[PDB]
Amino acid sequence: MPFSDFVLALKDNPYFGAGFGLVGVGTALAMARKGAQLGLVAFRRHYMITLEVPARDRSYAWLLSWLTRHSTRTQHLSVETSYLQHESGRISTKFEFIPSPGNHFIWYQGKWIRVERNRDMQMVDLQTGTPWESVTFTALGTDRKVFFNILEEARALAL
Amino acid sequence: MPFSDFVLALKDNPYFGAGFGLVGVGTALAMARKGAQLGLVAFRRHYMITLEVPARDRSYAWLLSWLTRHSTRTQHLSVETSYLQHESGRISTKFEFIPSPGNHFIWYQGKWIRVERNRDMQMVDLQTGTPWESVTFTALGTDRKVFFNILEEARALAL
Repeated sequence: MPFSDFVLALKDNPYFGAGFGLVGVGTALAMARKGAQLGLVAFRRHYMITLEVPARDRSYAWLLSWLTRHSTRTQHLSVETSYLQHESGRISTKFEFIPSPGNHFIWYQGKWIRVERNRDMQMVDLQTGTPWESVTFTALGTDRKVFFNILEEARALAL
Repeated sequence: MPFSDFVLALKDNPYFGAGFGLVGVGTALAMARKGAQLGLVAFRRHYMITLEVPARDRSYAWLLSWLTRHSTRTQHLSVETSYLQHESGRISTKFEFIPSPGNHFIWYQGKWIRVERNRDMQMVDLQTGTPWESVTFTALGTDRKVFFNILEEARALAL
């Protein structure tokens, strides 16, 4: 009766049935969420192109300058000041404007490219003393030539 | 009656029975989840082959270059720039493209190998100043010769 009676009695308990149904619904929802995450990951892997550039690499500044030139009207941006006090008290200053951290959208060729400048606010880079930053380019398609052309243009502009 | 009456009275309480059944169902689900995790661990231990290469080891760069050569059409990738300003103002630049962090799939011999380049965003390596990175190769089977051949090919390509 600890097992035989309880198993059969709970079969006629509306509260127990409702609880079991709710638990099943929650489990199905969790499985659906996991499947949605897996599907998004697969879609990103098989139908998107990405280029991740860390701040350590020198292409970071070149790409940012190319972005700030190509997209003249960027509502969100940051500022980089070049200050140099030469001997004899000669001060040289110049404001270079750079895309701000966050999400930006540009139009290159006939593709909409999503630019992500993220600044991980967790550690500090030991070789620079600045937080770890990176820039990521995301686009729809399976051709990597767009990023190659963008990098080549940025390098040519920098040089 | 604090114990005798309460024990017998709760035996005829539909709400108490439903609650006990729900608690038992939850406990069974937790045991099932733990057993599933244990089974996955055992399956990984007894039917998979893995090779973990930390960023500190020199085989990391060789394996990444071998990957970027073998899989020419990698939609997801990162960039490594070799910049050297020689004396007399001579600037040498070259873009080396490397697989991006995440999951990648390659086809070597007749096996599908899962490549995992993970960048643990928690600490920073003291000897480099970069976050701790590693590459992991996973495949189905019990033969380690595939990874040995891959490492040998990467070393030969590097040298």
